[PDB]
Amino acid sequence: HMALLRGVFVVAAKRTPFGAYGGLLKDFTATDLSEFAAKAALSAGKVSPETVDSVIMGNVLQSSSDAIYLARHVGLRVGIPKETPALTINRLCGSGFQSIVNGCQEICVKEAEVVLCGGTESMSQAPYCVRNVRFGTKLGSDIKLEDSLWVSLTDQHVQLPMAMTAENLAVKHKISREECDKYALQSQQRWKAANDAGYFNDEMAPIEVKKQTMQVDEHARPQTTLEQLQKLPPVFKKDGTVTAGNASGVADGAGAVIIASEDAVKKHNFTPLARIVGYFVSGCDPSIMGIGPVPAISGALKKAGLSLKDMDLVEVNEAFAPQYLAVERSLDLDISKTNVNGGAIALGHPLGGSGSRITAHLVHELRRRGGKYAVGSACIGGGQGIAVIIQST
Amino acid sequence: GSHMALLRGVFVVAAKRTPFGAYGGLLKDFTATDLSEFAAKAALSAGKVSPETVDSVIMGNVLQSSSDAIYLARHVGLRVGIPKETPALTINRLCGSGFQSIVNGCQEICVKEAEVVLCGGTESMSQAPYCVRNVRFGTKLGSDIKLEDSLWVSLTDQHVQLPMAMTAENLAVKHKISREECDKYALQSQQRWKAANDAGYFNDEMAPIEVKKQTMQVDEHARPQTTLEQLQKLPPVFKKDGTVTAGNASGVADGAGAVIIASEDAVKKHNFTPLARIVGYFVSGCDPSIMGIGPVPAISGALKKAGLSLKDMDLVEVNEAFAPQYLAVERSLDLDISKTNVNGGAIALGHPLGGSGSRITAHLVHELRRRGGKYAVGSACIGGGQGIAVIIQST
Ligand SMILES: CC(C)(COP(=O)(O)OP(=O)(O)OC[C@H]1O[C@@H](n2cnc3c(N)ncnc32)[C@H](O)[C@@H]1OP(=O)(O)O)[C@@H](O)C(=O)NCCC(=O)NCCS
Ligand SMILES: CC(C)(COP(=O)(O)OP(=O)(O)OC[C@H]1O[C@@H](n2cnc3c(N)ncnc32)[C@H](O)[C@@H]1OP(=O)(O)O)[C@@H](O)C(=O)NCCC(=O)NCCS
Repeated sequence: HMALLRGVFVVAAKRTPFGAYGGLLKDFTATDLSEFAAKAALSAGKVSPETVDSVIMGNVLQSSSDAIYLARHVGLRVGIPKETPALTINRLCGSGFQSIVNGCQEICVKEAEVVLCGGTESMSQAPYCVRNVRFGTKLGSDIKLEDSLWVSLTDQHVQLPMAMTAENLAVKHKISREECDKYALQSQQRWKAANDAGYFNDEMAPIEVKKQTMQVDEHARPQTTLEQLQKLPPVFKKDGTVTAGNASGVADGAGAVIIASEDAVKKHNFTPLARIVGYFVSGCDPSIMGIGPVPAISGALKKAGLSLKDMDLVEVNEAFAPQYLAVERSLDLDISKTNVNGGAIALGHPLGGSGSRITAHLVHELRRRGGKYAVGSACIGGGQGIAVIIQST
Repeated sequence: GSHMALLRGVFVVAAKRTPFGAYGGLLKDFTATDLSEFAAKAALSAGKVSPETVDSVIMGNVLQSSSDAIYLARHVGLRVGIPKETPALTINRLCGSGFQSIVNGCQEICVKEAEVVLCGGTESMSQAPYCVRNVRFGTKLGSDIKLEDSLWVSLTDQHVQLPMAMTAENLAVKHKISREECDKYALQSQQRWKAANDAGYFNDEMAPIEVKKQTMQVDEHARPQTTLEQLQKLPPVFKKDGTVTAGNASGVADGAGAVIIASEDAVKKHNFTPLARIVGYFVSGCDPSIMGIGPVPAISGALKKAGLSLKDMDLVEVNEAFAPQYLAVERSLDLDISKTNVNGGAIALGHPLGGSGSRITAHLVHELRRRGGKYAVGSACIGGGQGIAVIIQST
């Protein structure tokens, strides 16, 4: 058991609607999206920007001309003082959780009292890259306009597409194509029900788009049927389980979670929505990277002195239906408490943004349900997992 | 109060850095991942640190410059034999990144989430791609689509619309630093690099790399035949009558470093040989328009936390992003020039964005020990308006 050195409280948690690839948010940079979530979080928590001592943003694939400045530009844009530092981190799909981890660490070593911890991705803006042309070409060479997004979805250390790591898990854990499609349908249904009941209202940071207000996830396909899913072809493997219907969507979006020490909550009269009770990051076999949430969630629980049975809500990012199902079977997760309002298959997976959304959703949904504990997690390309546990306040 | 010690003792048990390659030079075919791997392997070997003891891998890298870049820290960890269970994080605090990975490592150690951390920094600027934007979803007849130079556009801070060099010209104006004073500093960096290199002062830190076969173990960008008269003839690159030229700005370069840090408990458990102890560090924001001043609040804050003063520093390093930028820092803190950037810096050997902080730390670790000194502080300005500083103590 290892408790955080200091109490750390979530005092605001907001996330943008998620846009489809080439959809309604395609002309916003990852920096813009992060800005929108951060502004909404500051406003929802009534957190003065002046109070923020550190800015940390998760972002995976640099996708704008100003990308290397992301965290700093977000901080300055939302009125946080110029003296406040700003860090951009990349733990791939875990990035939106990892910014919160880094924030907790800075608070716990007394280097910060209030941290803006976001995650963002614009996958629509991922550039094509022309490599190896600065210093001359050779007649007859095959120069590519390389799709930075598509090539980033293969782990070159094991030469596997992400989807093929998920197929590896389907084989290993005896998960059928049909089971994957049924899970995919359930994510669409659960997203639809949640959306229509208002369960995304508190977390949602609406964005004005070219003028209309976007406040609904664009990728979701609430008219999906099992029959439709059954007809889709496997995309990556003959007779494979992974289709365009049961993989997470490519998407654009961001979130922002503001965390504060107990001292800061008292000093500034913040309203805590949750407490961060623990977290854990683990490496795992890159060839089955999708299993990361298993050691991540187990380790986090162990450090917190809790068990799975104590979790009222579990979130496992829906990178691929078979990937999620392998995690579910390995931990014996209770499906009535896991991804209760849908996930990335329905609303997409903006790489750096998903951890922030999942955390924001857990914070508000845990409170709505009157529950005590929740844990959010994601697998990470390259072979890692991350998990963050919250407790209601 | 202002004083603050690290929660746990954190020791440097290895510190290595690659030779730095020129833009389009000897290391141009190595990815930032490859370069980091070479530094990390060398550090593991020099510290006799078994890869199995490493609990976390943290790498600074600024501009993604290879098709595998988003995986960089993880690939480095796996390539050097660190267990698959060990996590891996890539961070970007721009030019401060190579210091920042060490800061993150210190934090993880101090909250007992790690005992031994591989903290590196790397950049391949030679590999920065051209980017084609806005063509996924159709084009419009008559639009002006660019093969955008990702490196060049990244050297302008779009929040204030200033090239990095122009923020340095802002400092030259503000602090009354002349073109001639800048060129004299630049000459001194070349001279100091040359003397250090020839005396063997980079030997302990150096992680040689086999290139196309020869062993590269000397910084490629350095121009030891530089004279003041040569520098005087160069034109200002960014501003009419400006101070900044190609001769007194840091070079574009490729290179990496690796610093392995360990808790006191790990040093004792594994019988590591500490080279230094991390005493303190600090990161501050500052005005983006004069981002080059970042080392001033960063160094001041770190010293304040550590209960030390500038007079206690046997060595000071301020990354030489631009001569006028460095000189504005020197004048603001009244640095002792006989103890500051003593063996040259980025004007001579170049500035691989993510790699410089790792090299500076590594150099301080070995040079402090060589001098028999007690304390050193390394620092860098950070595009966007930040600064970072790390203070070490000899063991
Ligand atoms: C699988 C993948 C390649 C598909 O991308 P895509 O082809 O642009 O996806 P689309 O939305 O265009 O769907 C393609 C087809 O499936 C159909 N389809 C998808 N979902 C459907 C649904 N729920 N119901 C009915 N049809 C559906 C689409 O309508 C389309 O058919 P059509 O062109 O005949 O109309 C992409 O989503 C992917 O790789 N996602 C995972 C990203 C990832 O790896 N992230 C990191 C995780 S670690
Ligand atoms: C200044 C800068 C644009 C110059 O790029 P560059 O012109 O390709 O650099 P070079 O090495 O080719 O030097 C250009 C010219 O100056 C000359 N030069 C440079 N240093 C010289 C020296 N020490 N003595 C004599 N000539 C020198 C070169 O010989 C060359 O002349 P040439 O055209 O006759 O061959 C580039 O180095 C830069 O932008 N550096 C800073 C990058 C940065 O901002 N990093 C982040 C810091 S915050």
